Amino acid sequence: LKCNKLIPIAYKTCPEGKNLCYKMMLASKKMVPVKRGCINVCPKNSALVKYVCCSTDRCN
Amino acid sequence: LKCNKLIPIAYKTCPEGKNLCYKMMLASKKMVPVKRGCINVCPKNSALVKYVCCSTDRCN
Repeated sequence: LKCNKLIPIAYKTCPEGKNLCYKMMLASKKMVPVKRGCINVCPKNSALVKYVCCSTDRCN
Repeated sequence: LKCNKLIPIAYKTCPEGKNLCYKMMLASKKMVPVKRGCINVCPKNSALVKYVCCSTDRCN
């Protein structure tokens, strides 16, 4: 699918096995995103590094 | 992991192998939750049914 990059005015198309989109935010205040892309599996949240996944074109 | 239920005033703890929280919504106009729970993997999005996964207590 199509997934947004850090500055989401741009997006990438995903390699096979990259069936998911995701956000990577730092708890440091309020979820400032620090990574955005295509993922295979939705990553588990750390105390400060949060992941939020979706499967629709440029949703992240 | 603690995940919210359909009516979010409630939440449930998840079994093992069920490491992420998720919201299941209908695309039919406003984005409306039809399911909420604990899950294995983040489910891929259908035309009409989207899913957003997270992993922090009661993030769904």
